[PDB]
Amino acid sequence: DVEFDALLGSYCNTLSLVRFLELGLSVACVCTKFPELAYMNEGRVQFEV
Amino acid sequence: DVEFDALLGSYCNTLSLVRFLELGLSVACVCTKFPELAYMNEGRVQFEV
Repeated sequence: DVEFDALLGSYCNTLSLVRFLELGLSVACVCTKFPELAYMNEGRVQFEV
Repeated sequence: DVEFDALLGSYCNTLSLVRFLELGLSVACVCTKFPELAYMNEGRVQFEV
């Protein structure tokens, strides 16, 4: 008697790595970085109109 | 501790300089200027028909 079992393939998934500036939405942003943001209580943005 | 910063990604548009001779309406005028109008009493314009 000859009998056996088998694995006939193992299939996986790859996560799509999405960057934000690669999107078409990024016109509504001005993506500038605070190196310090955790240290801030009140922030105001002042500009001349 | 009050930190003063300035962006480098975005700049304002404060003034919107509109000139009257940029408009389409400036056909309907004859824009000739005096540098002396306040010194003038009744000025007159003639027509011969």
